[PDB]
Amino acid sequence: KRIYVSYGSPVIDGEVDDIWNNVEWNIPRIYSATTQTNAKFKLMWDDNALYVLAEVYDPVLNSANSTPYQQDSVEIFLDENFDRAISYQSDDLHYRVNYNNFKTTDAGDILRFYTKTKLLPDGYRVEARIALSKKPINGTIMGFEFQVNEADSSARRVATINMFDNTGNAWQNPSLFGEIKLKGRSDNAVVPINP
Ligand SMILES: OC[C@H]1O[C@@H](O[C@@H]2[C@H](O)[C@@H](O)[C@H](O[C@H]3[C@H](O)[C@@H](O)[C@H](O)O[C@@H]3CO)O[C@@H]2CO)[C@H](O)[C@@H](O)[C@@H]1O
Ligand SMILES: [Ca+2]
Ligand SMILES: [Ca+2]
Ligand SMILES: [Ca+2]
Repeated sequence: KRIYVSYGSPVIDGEVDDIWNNVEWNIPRIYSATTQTNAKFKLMWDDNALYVLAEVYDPVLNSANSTPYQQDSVEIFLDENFDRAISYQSDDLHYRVNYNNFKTTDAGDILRFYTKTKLLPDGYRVEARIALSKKPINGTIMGFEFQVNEADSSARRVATINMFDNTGNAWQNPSLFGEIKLKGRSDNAVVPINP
């Protein structure tokens, strides 16, 4: 399916900007197994970047396993050109950040990825920025996926939550991503002061 992404430019600090309250939560509902972990995320875009705000409810946080996706973490996938290829092209991105703000890339330049996390009672928040290589405009469509990895006290992933892919293959197959469509940038972006 498709998420419509509003235009805006948040501050990366792990805190919920005022402007994020003007955008809607996406609730990923594709669970690998039953768990009391759940998550939500908001998206926003500006001329230079896509922004993700994710909150995860997860009573046990673990990142003792040295394999990244075996820690409590979120993963963001982007098919920037909207090629929808079946394997990863040089513009396809797959990033991961754990609840301590440790970042990994499975695909794409990690210098494009900038994140903050915050520990919450019973969970964590991730606020992320991905620098875009193509100037986005109203109507731009990209492929996108969001995933949560749940780990437990044994230091292993026990479940995943996905927005769009129910097959376990987004890490190999961009055609499995959903779509985001960018809207809402005023054309006349010329703004006199007015105190
Ligand atoms: O027969 C089942 C076998 O599964 C193997 O595992 C792999 C592989 O080792 C991992 O690299 C891969 O990891 C990806 C996550 O599944 C995915 O959700 C995320 O987007 O991307 C991760 C980064 O690659 O996971 C699969 C497990 O599903 C086992 O290692 C074998 O022993 C098993 O037989
Ligand atoms: Ca913020
Ligand atoms: Ca692509
Ligand atoms: Ca956990």
